[PDB]
Amino acid sequence: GTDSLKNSIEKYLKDKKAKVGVAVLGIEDNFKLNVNEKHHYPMQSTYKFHLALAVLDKLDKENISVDKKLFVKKSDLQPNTWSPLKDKYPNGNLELSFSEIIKSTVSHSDNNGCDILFRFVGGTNKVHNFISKLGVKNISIKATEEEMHKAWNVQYTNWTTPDATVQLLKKFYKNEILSKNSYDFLLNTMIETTTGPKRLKGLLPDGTVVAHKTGSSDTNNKGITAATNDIGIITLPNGKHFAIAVYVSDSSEKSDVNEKIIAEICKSVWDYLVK
Amino acid sequence: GTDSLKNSIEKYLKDKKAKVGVAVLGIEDNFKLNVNEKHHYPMQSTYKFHLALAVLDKLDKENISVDKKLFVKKSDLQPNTWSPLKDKYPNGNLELSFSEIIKSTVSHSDNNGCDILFRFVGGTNKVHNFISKLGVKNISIKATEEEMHKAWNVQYTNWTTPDATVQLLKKFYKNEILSKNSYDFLLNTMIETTTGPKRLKGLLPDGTVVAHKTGSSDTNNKGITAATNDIGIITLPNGKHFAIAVYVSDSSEKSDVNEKIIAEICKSVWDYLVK
Ligand SMILES: [Cl-]
Ligand SMILES: [Cl-]
Ligand SMILES: [Cl-]
Ligand SMILES: [Cl-]
Ligand code: NA
Ligand code: NA
Ligand code: NA
Ligand code: NA
Ligand code: NA
Ligand code: NA
Ligand code: NA
Ligand code: NA
Ligand code: NA
Ligand code: NA
Ligand code: NA
Ligand code: NA
Ligand code: NA
Ligand code: NA
Ligand code: NA
Ligand code: NA
Ligand code: NA
Ligand code: NA
Ligand code: NA
Ligand code: NA
Ligand code: NA
Ligand code: NA
Ligand code: NA
Ligand code: NA
Ligand code: NA
Ligand code: NA
Ligand code: NA
Ligand code: NA
Ligand code: NA
Ligand code: NA
Repeated sequence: GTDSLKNSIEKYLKDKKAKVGVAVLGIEDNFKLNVNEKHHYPMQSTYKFHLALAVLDKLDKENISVDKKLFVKKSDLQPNTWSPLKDKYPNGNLELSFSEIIKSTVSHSDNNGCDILFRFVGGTNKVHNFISKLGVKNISIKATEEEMHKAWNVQYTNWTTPDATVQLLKKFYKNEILSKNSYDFLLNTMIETTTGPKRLKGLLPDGTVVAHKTGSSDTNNKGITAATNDIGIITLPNGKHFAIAVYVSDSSEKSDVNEKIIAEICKSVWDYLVK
Repeated sequence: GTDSLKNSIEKYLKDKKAKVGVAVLGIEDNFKLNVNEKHHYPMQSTYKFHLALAVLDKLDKENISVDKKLFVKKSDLQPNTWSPLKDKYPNGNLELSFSEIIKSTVSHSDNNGCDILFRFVGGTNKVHNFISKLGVKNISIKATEEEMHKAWNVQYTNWTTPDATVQLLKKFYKNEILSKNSYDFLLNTMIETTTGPKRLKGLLPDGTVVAHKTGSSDTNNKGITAATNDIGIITLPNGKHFAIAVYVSDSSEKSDVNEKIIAEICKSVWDYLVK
């Protein structure tokens, strides 16, 4: 049962030198599991999901096609930051569709796409408020990728509880937030994600559908990796779904271990729910 | 003349809120210009040139083909760092040639490729020593990309004077360091660079050959961008060449201005040498 699954996860965590938050919520059925859920975990890129929700809601409500294009200045494409968009368009100064920018920001975790979209939607506060008004408490959106890059502690201002995340994922998956077509688009984009293949997906059967968004910090001079995260919705063999969010925070472990913590926890949940 | 060109550059710098180092050295002819050259400027990615020299020298001396392959672990491909290699191979755990890795590291400034190559060649000290033994003083190579990312000041341990850079570029261009074939390869790789198209290249005639390597820091909480750099060898219309290195350091200016400082300085030099 759920209590025994929870105990297994807690036992697994006993020798990991990290603070690990876990939440799970069934979509169709009533399953719920939380571990270490009352802490505030740094989100890193996982908040590009929240951002995409706010952007697609604005495009919906204002009747703006996702095929309309922003002018992306070269200055919008900062160097020495993770950015597949910048490598694809190294001169910048070009027109890119909201669709193209959202796909890169979500599926490929583009840091420059993220900030382009924050500027479009009206800033971090707009997104913070948007999420809060969906009725999901315990999420804080305060800093852009550029801002996070300026100073180590700024990432902690973009925080969440793990149960907030899965509450939000469930509202999403049930298409309670967006238009049908914007929902379909963001869901496809989340399944198309290419980052974190050894996180939630890592130990699940080949071809399992995992609609997800990763997040990753750097490491400080004390050996601490603030955030190694993955959040998403997984399709079970009988077509039902569960939302899961894992935050491996403030870790002294190497990256292979941090990813494996996510993969193993997810595999434990999968095995329980398929049984 | 050179003195008047120097005075023009110094006048140009008077209203820029940055500390800007410049050096120029003719390759075939005896031209020399230095501005603010006695400071120690953070290199950032420009030291991937030095790294490539050390790597290609090792491959030469040990008789290892550039087509031989390293196993690149997924852990070698860190997240949330600039890395076209990681976006191309998001699962990692694959065999990649030295050639492929060097091209990505130099032409596309890959941060993970850089560290893969530092590990191959035997670490930062090996590269530091290699450069020092070419007879070029005033270069310090101390920290990998991973190390720089851990703490703001670590980038300053990877420092250079601008005149050291052009001395090294000239030894290179005259094929005094490597085998003919490794020289040809690295030169092609430097012309193929796609980063910094609005730096040294920015205001030169379309199609000008510029074999170069950029470097870029992030910005801190005080608004300072430690490094915005570009170094290379430029072909004049009569087929002769000059080496140039520009380091825009500790800048309070926005990125468009920092890039423009490089472009304008280079254009001033170009205009003088073509006349
Ligand atoms: Cl592409
Ligand atoms: Cl929705
Ligand atoms: Cl490619
Ligand atoms: Cl050479
Ligand atoms: Na369910
Ligand atoms: Na439920
Ligand atoms: Na609990
Ligand atoms: Na909670
Ligand atoms: Na376009
Ligand atoms: Na994309
Ligand atoms: Na950015
Ligand atoms: Na909230
Ligand atoms: Na931060
Ligand atoms: Na909560
Ligand atoms: Na995926
Ligand atoms: Na994936
Ligand atoms: Na995953
Ligand atoms: Na720890
Ligand atoms: Na760590
Ligand atoms: Na010359
Ligand atoms: Na000279
Ligand atoms: Na001088
Ligand atoms: Na000097
Ligand atoms: Na290969
Ligand atoms: Na490449
Ligand atoms: Na790296
Ligand atoms: Na030296
Ligand atoms: Na640094
Ligand atoms: Na020197
Ligand atoms: Na180039
Ligand atoms: Na270029
Ligand atoms: Na350039
Ligand atoms: Na300054
Ligand atoms: Na600045």
